[PDB]
Amino acid sequence: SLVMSSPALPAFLLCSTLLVIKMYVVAIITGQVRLRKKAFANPEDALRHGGPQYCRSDPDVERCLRAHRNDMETIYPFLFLGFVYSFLGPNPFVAWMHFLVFLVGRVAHTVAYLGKLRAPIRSVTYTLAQLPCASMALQILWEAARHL
Amino acid sequence: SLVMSSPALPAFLLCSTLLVIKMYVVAIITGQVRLRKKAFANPEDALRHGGPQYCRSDPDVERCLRAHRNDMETIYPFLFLGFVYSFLGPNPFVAWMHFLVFLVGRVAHTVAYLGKLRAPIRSVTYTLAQLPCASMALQILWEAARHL
Amino acid sequence: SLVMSSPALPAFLLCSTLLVIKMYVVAIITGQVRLRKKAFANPEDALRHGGPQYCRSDPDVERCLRAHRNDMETIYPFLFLGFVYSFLGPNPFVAWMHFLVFLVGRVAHTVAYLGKLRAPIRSVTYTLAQLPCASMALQILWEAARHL
Ligand SMILES: O=C(Nc1nc(-c2ccccc2)cs1)c1ccccc1Cl
Ligand SMILES: O=C(Nc1nc(-c2ccccc2)cs1)c1ccccc1Cl
Ligand SMILES: O=C(Nc1nc(-c2ccccc2)cs1)c1ccccc1Cl
Ligand SMILES: CCCCCCCCO[C@@H]1O[C@H](CO)[C@@H](O)[C@H](O)[C@H]1O
Ligand SMILES: CCCCCCCCO[C@@H]1O[C@H](CO)[C@@H](O)[C@H](O)[C@H]1O
Ligand SMILES: CCCCCCCCO[C@@H]1O[C@H](CO)[C@@H](O)[C@H](O)[C@H]1O
Ligand SMILES: N[C@@H](CCC(=O)N[C@@H](CS)C(=O)NCC(=O)O)C(=O)O
Ligand SMILES: N[C@@H](CCC(=O)N[C@@H](CS)C(=O)NCC(=O)O)C(=O)O
Ligand SMILES: N[C@@H](CCC(=O)N[C@@H](CS)C(=O)NCC(=O)O)C(=O)O
Ligand SMILES: CCCCCCO[C@@H]1O[C@H](CO)[C@@H](O)[C@H](O)[C@H]1O
Ligand SMILES: CCCCCCO[C@@H]1O[C@H](CO)[C@@H](O)[C@H](O)[C@H]1O
Ligand SMILES: CCCCCCO[C@@H]1O[C@H](CO)[C@@H](O)[C@H](O)[C@H]1O
Repeated sequence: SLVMSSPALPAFLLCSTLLVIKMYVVAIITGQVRLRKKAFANPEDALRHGGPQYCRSDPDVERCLRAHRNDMETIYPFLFLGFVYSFLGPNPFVAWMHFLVFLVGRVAHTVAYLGKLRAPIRSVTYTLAQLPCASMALQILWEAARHL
Repeated sequence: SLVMSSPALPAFLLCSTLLVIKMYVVAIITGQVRLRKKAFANPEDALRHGGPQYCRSDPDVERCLRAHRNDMETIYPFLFLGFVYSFLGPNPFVAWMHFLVFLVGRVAHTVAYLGKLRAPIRSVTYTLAQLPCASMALQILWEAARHL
Repeated sequence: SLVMSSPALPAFLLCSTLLVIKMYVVAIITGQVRLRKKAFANPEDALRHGGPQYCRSDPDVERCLRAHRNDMETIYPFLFLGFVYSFLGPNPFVAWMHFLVFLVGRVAHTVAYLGKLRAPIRSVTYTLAQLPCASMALQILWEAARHL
């Protein structure tokens, strides 16, 4: 199998795919909150679900969208950086630690965001998860630059 | 050519690139709507196009942005999942079906969103397109986990 | 090293990673602006930083978010297109020009956006950067289609 193209690749693919699924979970929750709070973004949606007054914003829906947006600001870059990093021959354990810190940090971020946990819990989880991303980015820079 | 690295790869690259172009089409439409409705996000844009009163929101511009945002929530994960999936040796026809369902579902989603089609047309197209994504995600999980 | 899988790959990886770092810079600036202007998205953040009145929108924060959103609309597609394009055996110099135009255009875009530069400076930088993306997309289409 091509999953074994590099020793770190299976771990990367596991963590990344779990994170994509975690984003889908946020999308599912968003839809459920819209229905429960009757807060739809579009007049055509609202008319199907009780009337035009239900085309409206809701703080919980907005919170869900912020969590999803933050995921797009952070998880998408990881999908790129982690994939490339997997092929740079990093120490297997060190690579695992990079991926695990990101996975744990981001799952915790979503829990802290949607669960409305006190500050600075969410901020800390964001910062923690960005650390391995910064690390991988710099490593890719050096490897790319030296092969120019 | 490296497009033939796997039997499913050409089909994946065709569908994905068409979807990226489809997102660019949404960006183009957004710009056109801003100009036609004179609804700009920035004061510097507004002053160039008639005066400060044109720094304002517009429902059609907001709708365009929602379509583009939903694309980012769905097409970007597909770019990752579909690429990885292409190298897992899936049945060529089965892989084609995954990619085609996503392509058709997402093009239909944009038509339903921007065309303001009645509910639940847009919701159905979203759900249909997410099915092959869920399928690919699970397959990657099993392959990654078993190579740990 | 696997960075030399294709002659254009090192240049692509350099430009892409710099652009990811440039997006992280926007995220950092956004956080700094929120703190300076005391404009937080969440009640729990506001209570930590002076009181509930600081859960509020701010034009500079909104501008930062627009720059970041536009990055997600443009840089993320480049990460995909440029990676694939690197393996299609393009002329090394021509490939470098594609990547450099995108890098320069996007850095200029962020400067023009956050610096509130007069129209049409930002619009021009956006359009300039999209040109190599359109070019790569079409090239991938032809290569993918011909291998079906
Ligand atoms: O009405 C909604 N979804 C639906 N989805 C379906 C559906 C989707 C796939 C298969 C069958 C039915 C039938 S109504 C909806 C939910 C949240 C927000 C807005 C809307 Cl417009
Ligand atoms: O004025 C706008 N675009 C322009 N683009 C150009 C341009 C771009 C590339 C090459 C030449 C001219 C010249 S004015 C604009 C459109 C939608 C929203 C906001 C603005 Cl600020
Ligand atoms: O208060 C904030 N960040 C913090 N971050 C920390 C922190 C993060 C990582 C390690 C140590 C402390 C401690 S307070 C904050 C900033 C902008 C917006 C909202 C918030 Cl809630
Ligand atoms: C990967 C998806 C993570 C979902 C985590 C959701 C956390 C929900 O947690 C809930 O949050 C509520 C406030 O929103 C609180 O009132 C509840 O006490 C708490 O159980
Ligand atoms: C890939 C890009 C897809 C663009 C599809 C745009 C669909 C436009 O469709 C139009 O929608 C209008 C409402 O917005 C209706 O008034 C018109 O009858 C309809 O033609
Ligand atoms: C990659 C990150 C790029 C950051 C570029 C920030 C540009 C800041 O530039 C500043 O913009 C201010 C208005 O916002 C002006 O008042 C100042 O004159 C100008 O120096
Ligand atoms: N787009 C972010 C940029 C900075 C960021 O990601 N901050 C973290 C830690 S405070 C966060 O969780 N932001 C909340 C959010 O993006 O909604 C923002 O607006 O805050
Ligand atoms: N971010 C989405 C999450 C759920 C979702 O993607 N729903 C589909 C089917 S109702 C959709 O088209 N949402 C409209 C949108 O994202 O603007 C939302 O706010 O609705
Ligand atoms: N989502 C974009 C689509 C078009 C676009 O990307 N336009 C460029 C040139 S005017 C831009 O910088 N848009 C500002 C933005 O996205 O906030 C928009 O709303 O304008
Ligand atoms: C907030 C910034 C986090 C810093 C990440 C550190 O990242 C480290 O950078 C070093 C120098 O580039 C590298 O030698 C090392 O491999 C890398 O892990
Ligand atoms: C809404 C959830 C959609 C379900 C997608 C089904 O996806 C299927 O999952 C099976 C078990 O993991 C796999 O054996 C199979 O290859 C895959 O197509
Ligand atoms: C706004 C549209 C920009 C046009 C990009 C041009 O892109 C060009 O397209 C040609 C035909 O597909 C290709 O032969 C060529 O390799 C490519 O650079």
